[PDB]
Amino acid sequence: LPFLSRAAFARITTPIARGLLRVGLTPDVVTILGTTASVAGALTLFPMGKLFAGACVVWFFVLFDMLDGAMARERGGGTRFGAVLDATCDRISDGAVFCGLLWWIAFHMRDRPLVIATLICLVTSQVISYIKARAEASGLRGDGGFIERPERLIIVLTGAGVSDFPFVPWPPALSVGMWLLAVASVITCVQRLHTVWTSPGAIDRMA
Amino acid sequence: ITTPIARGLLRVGLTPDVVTILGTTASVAGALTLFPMGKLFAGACVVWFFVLFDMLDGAMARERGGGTRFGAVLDATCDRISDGAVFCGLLWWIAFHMRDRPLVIATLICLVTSQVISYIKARAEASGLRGDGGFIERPERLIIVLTGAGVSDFPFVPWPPALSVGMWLLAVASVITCVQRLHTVWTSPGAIDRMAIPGKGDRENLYFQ
Ligand SMILES: CCCCCCCC/C=C\CCCCCCCC(=O)OC[C@H](O)CO
Ligand SMILES: CCCCCCCC/C=C\CCCCCCCC(=O)OC[C@H](O)CO
Ligand SMILES: CCCCCCCC/C=C\CCCCCCCC(=O)OC[C@H](O)CO
Ligand SMILES: CCCCCCCCCCCCCCCCCCCC
Ligand SMILES: CCCCCCCCCCCCCCCCCCCC
Ligand SMILES: [Mn+2]
Ligand SMILES: [Mn+2]
Ligand SMILES: [Mn+2]
Ligand SMILES: [Mn+2]
Ligand SMILES: [Mn+2]
Ligand SMILES: [Mn+2]
Ligand SMILES: [Mn+2]
Repeated sequence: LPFLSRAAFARITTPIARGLLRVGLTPDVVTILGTTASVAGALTLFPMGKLFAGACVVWFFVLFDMLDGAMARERGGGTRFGAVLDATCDRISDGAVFCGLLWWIAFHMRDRPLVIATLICLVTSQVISYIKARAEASGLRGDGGFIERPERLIIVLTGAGVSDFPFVPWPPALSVGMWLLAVASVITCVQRLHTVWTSPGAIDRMA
Repeated sequence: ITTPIARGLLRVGLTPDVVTILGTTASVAGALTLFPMGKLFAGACVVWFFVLFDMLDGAMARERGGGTRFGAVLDATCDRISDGAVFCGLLWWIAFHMRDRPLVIATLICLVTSQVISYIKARAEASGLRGDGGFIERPERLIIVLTGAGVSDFPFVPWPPALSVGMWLLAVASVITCVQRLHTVWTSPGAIDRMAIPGKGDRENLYFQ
Protein backbone atom coordinates (compact mmCIF):
# COMPACT_ATOMS: atom_id res chain seq x y z
CA LEU A 1 0.00 0.00 0.00
CA PRO A 2 1.04 3.66 -0.47
CA PHE A 3 2.56 4.96 2.76
CA LEU A 4 0.13 7.87 3.15
CA SER A 5 -2.94 5.94 2.01
CA ARG A 6 -6.07 5.23 4.00
CA ALA A 7 -5.34 1.53 3.43
CA ALA A 8 -1.96 2.00 5.10
CA PHE A 9 -3.50 4.06 7.91
CA ALA A 10 -6.02 1.27 8.58
CA ARG A 11 -3.05 -0.73 9.94
CA ILE A 12 -2.76 1.56 12.98
CA THR A 13 -6.32 2.82 13.54
CA THR A 14 -6.99 0.09 16.13
CA PRO A 15 -4.33 1.17 18.64
CA ILE A 16 -5.09 4.80 18.02
CA ALA A 17 -8.80 4.12 18.52
CA ARG A 18 -8.15 2.14 21.70
CA GLY A 19 -6.02 4.98 23.04
CA LEU A 20 -8.75 7.53 22.36
CA LEU A 21 -11.45 5.37 23.94
CA ARG A 22 -9.24 4.77 27.01
CA VAL A 23 -8.95 8.55 27.49
CA GLY A 24 -12.75 8.91 27.42
CA LEU A 25 -13.27 10.25 23.89
CA THR A 26 -16.22 8.94 21.89
CA PRO A 27 -16.39 8.28 18.10
CA ASP A 28 -18.69 11.25 17.51
CA VAL A 29 -16.60 13.65 19.61
CA VAL A 30 -13.58 12.56 17.56
CA THR A 31 -15.45 13.17 14.28
CA ILE A 32 -16.22 16.72 15.44
CA LEU A 33 -12.70 17.44 16.71
CA GLY A 34 -11.08 16.19 13.52
CA THR A 35 -13.50 18.17 11.38
CA THR A 36 -12.90 21.33 13.43
CA ALA A 37 -9.13 20.89 13.14
CA SER A 38 -9.43 20.28 9.39
CA VAL A 39 -11.58 23.39 8.86
CA ALA A 40 -9.21 25.45 11.01
CA GLY A 41 -6.26 24.26 8.94
CA ALA A 42 -7.87 24.94 5.59
CA LEU A 43 -9.20 28.39 6.53
CA THR A 44 -5.94 29.47 8.20
CA LEU A 45 -3.26 28.10 5.90
CA PHE A 46 -4.85 28.23 2.44
CA PRO A 47 -5.88 31.94 2.56
CA MET A 48 -2.23 32.70 3.54
CA GLY A 49 -0.80 30.81 0.56
CA LYS A 50 0.66 28.03 2.70
CA LEU A 51 -0.83 25.51 0.29
CA PHE A 52 1.64 22.70 0.97
CA ALA A 53 1.15 22.92 4.73
CA GLY A 54 -2.62 23.22 4.33
CA ALA A 55 -2.74 20.23 1.99
CA CYS A 56 -0.74 18.15 4.48
CA VAL A 57 -3.04 19.19 7.34
CA VAL A 58 -6.19 18.42 5.36
CA TRP A 59 -4.84 15.05 4.20
CA PHE A 60 -3.97 14.10 7.76
CA PHE A 61 -7.56 14.66 8.83
CA VAL A 62 -8.76 12.65 5.83
CA LEU A 63 -6.81 9.83 7.46
CA PHE A 64 -8.10 10.91 10.88
CA ASP A 65 -11.66 10.58 9.52
CA MET A 66 -11.20 6.80 9.77
CA LEU A 67 -10.96 6.80 13.57
CA ASP A 68 -14.66 7.15 14.48
CA GLY A 69 -15.54 3.82 12.84
CA ALA A 70 -12.54 2.03 14.33
CA MET A 71 -13.56 3.41 17.75
CA ALA A 72 -17.21 2.39 17.28
CA ARG A 73 -16.07 -1.09 16.26
CA GLU A 74 -14.08 -1.40 19.50
CA ARG A 75 -17.16 -0.17 21.44
CA GLY A 76 -19.48 -2.80 19.96
CA GLY A 77 -21.07 -0.77 17.18
CA GLY A 78 -21.76 2.52 15.49
CA THR A 79 -24.98 4.50 15.25
CA ARG A 80 -27.07 6.00 12.49
CA PHE A 81 -26.53 9.40 14.10
CA GLY A 82 -22.80 8.84 13.97
CA ALA A 83 -23.07 8.05 10.26
CA VAL A 84 -25.13 11.19 9.56
CA LEU A 85 -22.72 13.27 11.64
CA ASP A 86 -19.67 11.87 9.83
CA ALA A 87 -21.19 12.60 6.41
CA THR A 88 -22.37 16.08 7.43
CA CYS A 89 -18.97 16.90 8.91
CA ASP A 90 -17.29 15.74 5.69
CA ARG A 91 -19.45 18.19 3.72
CA ILE A 92 -18.32 21.03 5.99
CA SER A 93 -14.66 20.00 5.79
CA ASP A 94 -14.78 19.81 1.98
CA GLY A 95 -16.51 23.20 1.85
CA ALA A 96 -13.71 24.73 3.91
CA VAL A 97 -11.00 23.21 1.68
CA PHE A 98 -12.43 24.88 -1.40
CA CYS A 99 -13.29 28.14 0.42
CA GLY A 100 -9.72 28.42 1.74
CA LEU A 101 -8.18 27.79 -1.67
CA LEU A 102 -10.78 30.10 -3.21
CA TRP A 103 -9.66 32.93 -0.95
CA TRP A 104 -6.03 32.50 -2.05
CA ILE A 105 -6.88 32.19 -5.75
CA ALA A 106 -9.41 35.05 -5.79
CA PHE A 107 -7.39 37.64 -3.91
CA HIS A 108 -3.70 36.66 -4.35
CA MET A 109 -3.53 35.26 -7.88
CA ARG A 110 -4.40 36.63 -11.30
CA ASP A 111 -6.36 33.68 -12.65
CA ARG A 112 -10.09 34.47 -12.84
CA PRO A 113 -10.87 31.33 -14.86
CA LEU A 114 -9.35 29.38 -11.93
CA VAL A 115 -11.81 31.03 -9.56
CA ILE A 116 -14.59 29.65 -11.76
CA ALA A 117 -13.01 26.18 -11.62
CA THR A 118 -12.73 26.37 -7.83
CA LEU A 119 -16.41 27.34 -7.51
CA ILE A 120 -17.42 24.42 -9.75
CA CYS A 121 -15.39 22.08 -7.52
CA LEU A 122 -16.95 23.60 -4.39
CA VAL A 123 -20.56 23.22 -5.57
CA THR A 124 -20.13 19.85 -7.31
CA SER A 125 -18.35 18.54 -4.21
CA GLN A 126 -21.58 19.12 -2.24
CA VAL A 127 -23.94 18.01 -5.01
CA ILE A 128 -22.10 14.74 -5.69
CA SER A 129 -22.72 13.67 -2.11
CA TYR A 130 -26.21 15.18 -2.03
CA ILE A 131 -27.41 13.08 -4.98
CA LYS A 132 -26.47 9.88 -3.17
CA ALA A 133 -28.04 10.90 0.16
CA ARG A 134 -31.19 12.24 -1.49
CA ALA A 135 -31.53 9.16 -3.67
CA GLU A 136 -31.27 6.86 -0.65
CA ALA A 137 -33.82 9.00 1.20
CA SER A 138 -36.26 7.95 -1.57
CA GLY A 139 -35.20 4.29 -1.53
CA LEU A 140 -33.06 4.64 -4.67
CA ARG A 141 -29.32 4.31 -5.29
CA GLY A 142 -27.12 7.32 -6.03
CA ASP A 143 -23.50 6.23 -5.99
CA GLY A 144 -21.26 6.27 -9.03
CA GLY A 145 -18.32 8.03 -10.47
CA PHE A 146 -15.09 6.64 -11.75
CA ILE A 147 -13.33 8.53 -8.90
CA GLU A 148 -14.36 8.38 -5.23
CA ARG A 149 -14.34 11.22 -2.71
CA PRO A 150 -10.89 10.49 -1.19
CA GLU A 151 -9.35 10.37 -4.67
CA ARG A 152 -11.10 13.59 -5.66
CA LEU A 153 -9.53 15.22 -2.61
CA ILE A 154 -6.15 13.77 -3.68
CA ILE A 155 -6.39 15.59 -6.99
CA VAL A 156 -6.92 19.06 -5.59
CA LEU A 157 -4.65 18.63 -2.57
CA THR A 158 -1.84 17.27 -4.74
CA GLY A 159 -2.19 20.21 -7.11
CA ALA A 160 -2.16 22.66 -4.22
CA GLY A 161 0.75 20.95 -2.49
CA VAL A 162 2.94 20.59 -5.58
CA SER A 163 2.20 24.21 -6.48
CA ASP A 164 3.73 25.16 -3.12
CA PHE A 165 6.16 22.27 -2.81
CA PRO A 166 9.24 22.92 -0.62
CA PHE A 167 12.32 23.93 -2.60
CA VAL A 168 11.02 22.81 -6.01
CA PRO A 169 7.43 24.07 -6.44
CA TRP A 170 5.50 23.85 -9.71
CA PRO A 171 2.92 26.67 -9.45
CA PRO A 172 0.85 25.47 -12.43
CA ALA A 173 -0.09 22.30 -10.53
CA LEU A 174 -2.84 24.09 -8.58
CA SER A 175 -4.69 25.07 -11.74
CA VAL A 176 -4.12 21.66 -13.33
CA GLY A 177 -5.55 19.88 -10.30
CA MET A 178 -8.55 22.18 -10.00
CA TRP A 179 -9.61 21.99 -13.65
CA LEU A 180 -9.14 18.22 -13.70
CA LEU A 181 -11.31 17.95 -10.58
CA ALA A 182 -13.96 20.30 -12.02
CA VAL A 183 -14.32 18.14 -15.14
CA ALA A 184 -14.32 14.89 -13.14
CA SER A 185 -16.86 16.25 -10.67
CA VAL A 186 -19.33 17.49 -13.26
CA ILE A 187 -19.20 14.06 -14.90
CA THR A 188 -19.65 12.33 -11.55
CA CYS A 189 -22.84 14.34 -11.00
CA VAL A 190 -24.33 13.11 -14.28
CA GLN A 191 -23.21 9.52 -13.64
CA ARG A 192 -24.81 9.54 -10.19
CA LEU A 193 -28.10 10.91 -11.47
CA HIS A 194 -28.00 8.11 -14.02
CA THR A 195 -27.68 5.60 -11.18
CA VAL A 196 -30.78 7.13 -9.57
CA TRP A 197 -32.67 6.79 -12.86
CA THR A 198 -31.73 3.11 -13.22
CA SER A 199 -32.62 2.25 -9.62
CA PRO A 200 -35.48 -0.16 -8.84
CA GLY A 201 -38.70 1.78 -8.61
CA ALA A 202 -37.15 5.05 -9.83
CA ILE A 203 -39.60 5.79 -12.65
CA ASP A 204 -42.91 4.28 -11.54
CA ARG A 205 -45.54 7.00 -11.39
CA MET A 206 -47.37 7.39 -8.08
CA ALA A 207 -50.16 9.33 -6.40
CA ILE B 1 -53.21 29.36 -12.43
CA THR B 2 -50.74 26.48 -12.75
CA THR B 3 -53.02 23.88 -14.33
CA PRO B 4 -53.49 25.64 -17.70
CA ILE B 5 -49.80 26.45 -17.94
CA ALA B 6 -48.87 22.84 -17.07
CA ARG B 7 -51.34 21.34 -19.54
CA GLY B 8 -49.93 23.63 -22.22
CA LEU B 9 -46.36 22.54 -21.52
CA LEU B 10 -47.44 18.89 -21.65
CA ARG B 11 -49.07 19.40 -25.06
CA VAL B 12 -45.76 20.84 -26.28
CA GLY B 13 -44.29 17.44 -25.40
CA LEU B 14 -42.37 18.65 -22.37
CA THR B 15 -42.18 16.40 -19.31
CA PRO B 16 -41.86 17.32 -15.63
CA ASP B 17 -38.18 16.37 -15.53
CA VAL B 18 -37.31 18.35 -18.67
CA VAL B 19 -39.05 21.39 -17.23
CA THR B 20 -37.10 20.92 -13.99
CA ILE B 21 -33.83 20.86 -15.94
CA LEU B 22 -34.76 23.84 -18.16
CA GLY B 23 -35.97 25.97 -15.27
CA THR B 24 -32.80 25.22 -13.36
CA THR B 25 -30.56 25.95 -16.37
CA ALA B 26 -32.33 29.31 -16.88
CA SER B 27 -32.05 30.18 -13.21
CA VAL B 28 -28.34 29.32 -13.23
CA ALA B 29 -27.78 31.35 -16.41
CA GLY B 30 -29.57 34.33 -14.87
CA ALA B 31 -27.61 34.22 -11.61
CA LEU B 32 -24.26 33.72 -13.31
CA THR B 33 -24.75 36.36 -16.00
CA LEU B 34 -26.57 39.12 -14.11
CA PHE B 35 -25.15 38.99 -10.58
CA PRO B 36 -21.45 39.13 -11.62
CA MET B 37 -22.32 42.28 -13.64
CA GLY B 38 -23.87 43.96 -10.62
CA LYS B 39 -27.40 43.71 -12.03
CA LEU B 40 -28.67 42.45 -8.70
CA PHE B 41 -32.30 43.58 -9.07
CA ALA B 42 -32.63 42.02 -12.52
CA GLY B 43 -30.90 38.84 -11.38
CA ALA B 44 -33.14 38.60 -8.32
CA CYS B 45 -36.27 38.93 -10.49
CA VAL B 46 -35.00 36.29 -12.95
CA VAL B 47 -34.22 33.86 -10.13
CA TRP B 48 -37.56 34.46 -8.44
CA PHE B 49 -39.31 33.96 -11.78
CA PHE B 50 -37.79 30.51 -12.17
CA VAL B 51 -38.50 29.62 -8.54
CA LEU B 52 -42.17 30.11 -9.40
CA PHE B 53 -41.50 28.24 -12.64
CA ASP B 54 -40.10 25.25 -10.66
CA MET B 55 -43.61 24.72 -9.29
CA LEU B 56 -44.77 23.79 -12.78
CA ASP B 57 -43.09 20.36 -12.74
CA GLY B 58 -45.43 19.31 -9.92
CA ALA B 59 -48.52 20.67 -11.67
CA MET B 60 -47.46 18.79 -14.80
CA ALA B 61 -46.84 15.56 -12.84
CA ARG B 62 -50.34 15.80 -11.41
CA GLU B 63 -51.86 16.13 -14.89
CA ARG B 64 -49.85 13.02 -15.86
CA GLY B 65 -51.26 10.85 -13.09
CA GLY B 66 -48.30 11.40 -10.77
CA GLY B 67 -44.58 12.04 -10.46
CA THR B 68 -41.64 9.72 -9.92
CA ARG B 69 -39.09 9.13 -7.21
CA PHE B 70 -36.39 9.94 -9.75
CA GLY B 71 -38.12 13.23 -10.53
CA ALA B 72 -38.16 14.13 -6.85
CA VAL B 73 -34.40 13.43 -6.54
CA LEU B 74 -33.67 15.37 -9.74
CA ASP B 75 -35.75 18.33 -8.60
CA ALA B 76 -34.07 18.43 -5.19
CA THR B 77 -30.61 18.13 -6.78
CA CYS B 78 -31.47 20.90 -9.24
CA ASP B 79 -32.54 23.08 -6.31
CA ARG B 80 -29.04 22.63 -4.79
CA ILE B 81 -27.40 23.66 -8.06
CA SER B 82 -29.66 26.70 -8.37
CA ASP B 83 -28.93 27.78 -4.79
CA GLY B 84 -25.22 27.27 -5.45
CA ALA B 85 -25.36 29.48 -8.55
CA VAL B 86 -27.17 32.28 -6.65
CA PHE B 87 -24.45 32.54 -4.04
CA CYS B 88 -21.64 32.05 -6.60
CA GLY B 89 -23.03 34.85 -8.76
CA LEU B 90 -23.35 37.24 -5.84
CA LEU B 91 -19.98 36.15 -4.48
CA TRP B 92 -18.41 37.25 -7.73
CA TRP B 93 -19.86 40.76 -7.50
CA ILE B 94 -19.06 41.09 -3.79
CA ALA B 95 -15.53 39.70 -4.12
CA PHE B 96 -14.35 41.60 -7.18
CA HIS B 97 -16.46 44.78 -7.24
CA MET B 98 -16.90 45.71 -3.56
CA ARG B 99 -14.55 46.42 -0.64
CA ASP B 100 -16.15 44.22 2.00
CA ARG B 101 -14.08 41.11 2.68
CA PRO B 102 -16.18 40.17 5.74
CA LEU B 103 -19.17 40.10 3.40
CA VAL B 104 -17.27 37.65 1.16
CA ILE B 105 -16.97 35.40 4.22
CA ALA B 106 -20.67 35.76 4.98
CA THR B 107 -21.46 34.90 1.36
CA LEU B 108 -19.27 31.78 1.52
CA ILE B 109 -20.94 30.73 4.78
CA CYS B 110 -24.29 31.08 3.01
CA LEU B 111 -23.02 29.15 -0.01
CA VAL B 112 -21.78 26.20 2.07
CA THR B 113 -24.62 26.18 4.59
CA SER B 114 -27.28 26.30 1.85
CA GLN B 115 -25.94 22.92 0.76
CA VAL B 116 -25.36 21.44 4.20
CA ILE B 117 -28.83 22.35 5.55
CA SER B 118 -30.47 20.35 2.74
CA TYR B 119 -27.85 17.60 3.02
CA ILE B 120 -28.52 16.95 6.70
CA LYS B 121 -32.19 16.28 5.97
CA ALA B 122 -31.54 14.00 3.00
CA ARG B 123 -28.74 12.08 4.73
CA ALA B 124 -30.81 11.63 7.90
CA GLU B 125 -33.69 10.24 5.86
CA ALA B 126 -31.28 7.94 4.04
CA SER B 127 -30.61 6.34 7.46
CA GLY B 128 -34.32 6.30 8.46
CA LEU B 129 -33.93 9.34 10.72
CA ARG B 130 -35.25 12.89 10.46
CA GLY B 131 -33.38 16.10 9.84
CA ASP B 132 -36.18 18.60 9.11
CA GLY B 133 -37.25 21.91 10.68
CA GLY B 134 -34.93 24.70 11.69
CA PHE B 135 -34.99 28.40 10.87
CA ILE B 136 -33.78 28.39 7.24
CA GLU B 137 -35.30 26.31 4.51
CA ARG B 138 -35.13 27.19 0.85
CA PRO B 139 -38.07 29.68 0.77
CA GLU B 140 -36.64 31.68 3.70
CA ARG B 141 -33.17 31.42 2.19
CA LEU B 142 -34.21 32.81 -1.16
CA ILE B 143 -36.51 35.50 0.25
CA ILE B 144 -33.72 36.86 2.44
CA VAL B 145 -30.89 36.83 -0.08
CA LEU B 146 -32.90 37.87 -3.14
CA THR B 147 -34.71 40.64 -1.22
CA GLY B 148 -31.41 42.01 0.06
CA ALA B 149 -29.93 41.83 -3.43
CA GLY B 150 -33.00 43.34 -5.16
CA VAL B 151 -33.39 46.16 -2.62
CA SER B 152 -29.66 46.93 -2.78
CA ASP B 153 -30.13 47.59 -6.52
CA PHE B 154 -33.77 48.69 -6.54
CA PRO B 155 -34.81 50.98 -9.44
CA PHE B 156 -34.80 54.69 -8.60
CA VAL B 157 -34.54 54.26 -4.81
CA PRO B 158 -31.91 51.57 -4.05
CA TRP B 159 -30.70 50.88 -0.53
CA PRO B 160 -27.18 49.44 -1.02
CA PRO B 161 -26.69 48.13 2.56
CA ALA B 162 -29.52 45.65 2.04
CA LEU B 163 -27.24 43.16 0.27
CA SER B 164 -25.03 42.92 3.35
CA VAL B 165 -27.91 42.87 5.85
CA GLY B 166 -29.52 39.94 4.07
CA MET B 167 -26.31 37.95 3.67
CA TRP B 168 -25.29 38.31 7.32
CA LEU B 169 -28.81 37.51 8.56
CA LEU B 170 -28.88 34.42 6.35
CA ALA B 171 -25.36 33.39 7.36
CA VAL B 172 -26.12 33.41 11.09
CA ALA B 173 -29.55 31.85 10.71
CA SER B 174 -28.14 29.12 8.45
CA VAL B 175 -25.39 28.05 10.86
CA ILE B 176 -27.98 27.83 13.66
CA THR B 177 -30.17 25.76 11.34
CA CYS B 178 -27.38 23.23 10.74
CA VAL B 179 -27.07 22.75 14.51
CA GLN B 180 -30.86 22.50 14.91
CA ARG B 181 -31.18 19.83 12.23
CA LEU B 182 -28.36 17.73 13.66
CA HIS B 183 -30.12 17.81 17.05
CA THR B 184 -33.26 16.62 15.23
CA VAL B 185 -31.17 13.78 13.82
CA TRP B 186 -29.97 12.90 17.31
CA THR B 187 -33.51 12.83 18.78
CA SER B 188 -34.87 10.72 15.94
CA PRO B 189 -36.17 7.25 16.83
CA GLY B 190 -33.40 4.69 16.58
CA ALA B 191 -30.63 7.26 15.98
CA ILE B 192 -28.35 5.86 18.71
CA ASP B 193 -29.28 2.16 18.54
CA ARG B 194 -26.01 0.24 18.40
CA MET B 195 -25.36 -1.35 15.01
CA ALA B 196 -22.77 -3.95 14.08
CA ILE B 197 -20.07 -2.47 11.84
CA PRO B 198 -19.01 -4.95 9.14
CA GLY B 199 -15.62 -4.37 7.63
CA LYS B 200 -15.58 -3.00 4.10
CA GLY B 201 -12.89 -3.55 1.48
CA ASP B 202 -11.24 -6.65 0.05
CA ARG B 203 -9.75 -7.18 3.54
CA GLU B 204 -13.07 -6.38 5.34
CA ASN B 205 -11.32 -4.14 7.88
CA LEU B 206 -12.40 -0.70 6.67
CA TYR B 207 -14.79 0.38 9.43
CA PHE B 208 -17.37 3.15 8.97
CA GLN B 209 -20.46 4.09 10.94
C1 LIG C 1 6.85 14.42 0.84
C2 LIG C 1 5.50 13.84 1.17
C3 LIG C 1 4.50 14.19 0.10
C4 LIG C 1 4.77 13.41 -1.18
C5 LIG C 1 3.49 13.19 -1.99
C6 LIG C 1 3.08 14.41 -2.80
C7 LIG C 1 2.67 15.53 -1.87
C8 LIG C 1 1.54 16.36 -2.41
C9 LIG C 1 1.26 17.43 -1.37
C10 LIG C 1 0.52 17.23 -0.25
C11 LIG C 1 -0.11 15.90 0.10
C12 LIG C 1 -1.60 15.89 -0.05
C13 LIG C 1 -2.10 14.67 -0.81
C14 LIG C 1 -1.59 13.34 -0.27
C15 LIG C 1 -2.31 12.26 -1.04
C16 LIG C 1 -1.87 10.85 -0.73
C17 LIG C 1 -2.88 9.98 -1.45
C18 LIG C 1 -2.45 8.53 -1.57
O1 LIG C 1 -1.43 8.20 -1.02
O2 LIG C 1 -3.20 7.58 -2.29
C19 LIG C 1 -3.83 6.64 -1.44
C20 LIG C 1 -5.32 6.90 -1.30
O3 LIG C 1 -5.82 6.71 0.02
C21 LIG C 1 -6.04 6.00 -2.27
O4 LIG C 1 -5.47 6.25 -3.54
C1 LIG D 1 -24.63 47.15 6.57
C2 LIG D 1 -24.11 46.39 7.79
C3 LIG D 1 -24.68 44.97 7.74
C4 LIG D 1 -23.92 44.06 8.69
C5 LIG D 1 -24.84 42.96 9.17
C6 LIG D 1 -24.24 42.30 10.39
C7 LIG D 1 -25.37 42.01 11.37
C8 LIG D 1 -26.56 41.39 10.65
C9 LIG D 1 -27.53 40.70 11.61
C10 LIG D 1 -27.18 39.59 12.30
C11 LIG D 1 -25.80 38.98 12.11
C12 LIG D 1 -24.89 39.34 13.27
C13 LIG D 1 -23.47 38.83 13.03
C14 LIG D 1 -22.62 39.95 12.45
C15 LIG D 1 -21.25 39.44 12.01
C16 LIG D 1 -20.80 40.32 10.85
C17 LIG D 1 -19.75 41.31 11.28
C18 LIG D 1 -19.11 42.04 10.11
O1 LIG D 1 -17.97 41.74 9.85
O2 LIG D 1 -19.75 43.05 9.36
C19 LIG D 1 -19.03 43.58 8.22
C20 LIG D 1 -20.01 43.83 7.06
O3 LIG D 1 -19.70 42.99 5.97
C21 LIG D 1 -20.09 45.24 6.50
O4 LIG D 1 -20.93 45.25 5.34
C1 LIG E 1 -22.01 24.77 10.97
C2 LIG E 1 -21.39 24.59 9.60
C3 LIG E 1 -20.79 25.90 9.12
C4 LIG E 1 -19.31 25.75 8.86
C5 LIG E 1 -18.98 26.46 7.55
C6 LIG E 1 -17.49 26.74 7.44
C7 LIG E 1 -17.02 26.44 6.02
C8 LIG E 1 -16.26 27.64 5.51
C9 LIG E 1 -17.27 28.66 5.02
C10 LIG E 1 -16.99 29.96 5.06
C11 LIG E 1 -15.67 30.41 5.61
C12 LIG E 1 -14.78 30.83 4.45
C13 LIG E 1 -13.79 31.87 4.94
C14 LIG E 1 -12.66 31.98 3.93
C15 LIG E 1 -11.33 32.25 4.63
C16 LIG E 1 -11.15 33.72 4.93
C17 LIG E 1 -9.79 33.94 5.54
C18 LIG E 1 -9.47 35.42 5.66
O1 LIG E 1 -8.36 35.82 5.35
O2 LIG E 1 -10.39 36.39 6.12
C19 LIG E 1 -10.00 37.70 5.68
C20 LIG E 1 -10.23 38.87 6.65
O3 LIG E 1 -11.60 39.03 6.97
C21 LIG E 1 -9.75 40.18 6.05
O4 LIG E 1 -10.70 41.20 6.31
C1 LIG F 1 -17.64 36.76 -15.17
C2 LIG F 1 -17.56 35.31 -14.73
C3 LIG F 1 -18.75 35.01 -13.84
C4 LIG F 1 -18.52 33.72 -13.07
C5 LIG F 1 -19.69 33.45 -12.13
C6 LIG F 1 -19.27 32.45 -11.07
C7 LIG F 1 -19.03 31.10 -11.71
C8 LIG F 1 -19.37 30.01 -10.69
C9 LIG F 1 -19.22 28.64 -11.30
C10 LIG F 1 -19.87 27.60 -10.40
C11 LIG F 1 -21.34 27.66 -10.75
C12 LIG F 1 -22.15 27.01 -9.67
C13 LIG F 1 -23.18 26.13 -10.34
C14 LIG F 1 -22.45 24.88 -10.76
C15 LIG F 1 -23.22 24.17 -11.86
C16 LIG F 1 -22.71 22.73 -11.97
C17 LIG F 1 -23.76 21.86 -12.63
C18 LIG F 1 -23.54 20.43 -12.17
C19 LIG F 1 -24.04 19.45 -13.22
C20 LIG F 1 -25.26 18.71 -12.73
C1 LIG G 1 -11.72 28.50 12.45
C2 LIG G 1 -13.05 27.97 12.00
C3 LIG G 1 -13.61 26.96 13.00
C4 LIG G 1 -15.00 26.56 12.51
C5 LIG G 1 -15.50 25.33 13.22
C6 LIG G 1 -16.32 24.45 12.27
C7 LIG G 1 -17.09 23.43 13.10
C8 LIG G 1 -17.34 22.17 12.29
C9 LIG G 1 -17.96 21.06 13.13
C10 LIG G 1 -19.47 21.19 13.16
C11 LIG G 1 -20.07 19.94 13.76
C12 LIG G 1 -21.51 20.17 14.20
C13 LIG G 1 -21.69 19.74 15.66
C14 LIG G 1 -23.12 19.92 16.14
C15 LIG G 1 -23.64 18.62 16.70
C16 LIG G 1 -25.06 18.80 17.20
C17 LIG G 1 -25.53 17.59 17.99
C18 LIG G 1 -26.53 18.03 19.05
C19 LIG G 1 -27.32 16.84 19.58
C20 LIG G 1 -26.82 16.40 20.95
MN1 LIG H 1 -15.01 9.37 10.17
MN1 LIG I 1 -15.96 10.72 6.65
MN1 LIG J 1 -18.55 8.42 3.91
MN1 LIG K 1 -18.03 8.74 1.17
MN1 LIG L 1 -40.05 21.72 -9.01
MN1 LIG M 1 -37.49 22.38 -6.64
MN1 LIG N 1 -38.10 21.14 3.48
